[PDB]
Amino acid sequence: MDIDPYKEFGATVELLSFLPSDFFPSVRDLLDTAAALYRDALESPEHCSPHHTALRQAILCWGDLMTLATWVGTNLEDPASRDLVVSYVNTNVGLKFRQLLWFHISCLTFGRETVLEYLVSFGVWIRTPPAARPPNAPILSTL
Amino acid sequence: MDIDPYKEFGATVELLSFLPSDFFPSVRDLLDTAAALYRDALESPEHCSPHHTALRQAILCWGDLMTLATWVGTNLEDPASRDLVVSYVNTNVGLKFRQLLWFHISCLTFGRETVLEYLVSFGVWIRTPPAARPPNAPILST
Repeated sequence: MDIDPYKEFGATVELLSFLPSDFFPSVRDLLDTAAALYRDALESPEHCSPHHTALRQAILCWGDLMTLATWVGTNLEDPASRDLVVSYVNTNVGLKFRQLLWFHISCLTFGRETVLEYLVSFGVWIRTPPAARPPNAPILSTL
Repeated sequence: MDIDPYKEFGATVELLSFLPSDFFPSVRDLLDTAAALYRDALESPEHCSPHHTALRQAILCWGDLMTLATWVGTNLEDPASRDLVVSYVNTNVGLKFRQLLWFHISCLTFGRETVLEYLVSFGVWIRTPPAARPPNAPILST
């Protein structure tokens, strides 16, 4: 099975990938925001939306990945090995969850169509050579 | 926060962890079942349902844990211990994923409300002294 967590939401991992990694806030800040804005909806007995369903699982999944990453960390004696793992995470699952959390949280905040529009827009912008390609990259906004 | 992944589905962690562990098939069996019965729905662009969405996340989460655990194994252990971290994962959180995968795959196959009454009835069964519980433990079948 090849499942792309974005696809039922109108995007793909490639679409998210156009964005530079430093575009995304830390996982810690994203989780703080999810709490501050959607905690009750997230904890309630209603589906609310497919983003909430998706988000609920991502939040818990990240708790299992940190437990595993902390465990590996304590089981490595060599500080260079630890550093290797942390870099690997940061650049792989860690960025993956930054992207995924940012996406669902932004869809909830701005609306799914607005985020998808922005991602397409940014993807064509970033990929237009410097010469052309206006000075102002696209904006993400409630309007 | 405190999120119970079953609550939007009318269940709780407890309703599940209440059944015996031996009850839940292994992760590998559930994943193969999900592919065999639902691969197309799962890889498709429609939500299909809240169970499909939840099932996709669950499957991708286990895959994230496995990718992380395998990479550590292969690249930071001697070859003979390549599976060390995978094993730690299976032992530490294997059961909790087996319940989650079994619950959505089952609600997809039998319908949620049918799964719920099976869970409720197993708990009622088991909480009855083995004398009015006709060994007919209830089963999820047909």
